[PDB]
Amino acid sequence: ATCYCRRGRCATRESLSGVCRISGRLYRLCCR
Amino acid sequence: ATCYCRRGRCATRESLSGVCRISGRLYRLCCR
Repeated sequence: ATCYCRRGRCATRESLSGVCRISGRLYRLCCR
Repeated sequence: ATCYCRRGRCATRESLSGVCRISGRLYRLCCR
């Protein structure tokens, strides 16, 4: 898989698969 | 599965399942 750490909702083909924390801040983990 | 984006190796109890990407950074995607 390749996932993207996003602050906005996941892309249309992505699934929310968890969270990332980067510089203290949570991001959506969006995977395909 | 519970997945984490890691700067180092995946935990012994996790599997390398891909990468996590944001602008400027790459991480291992590590899943259980």
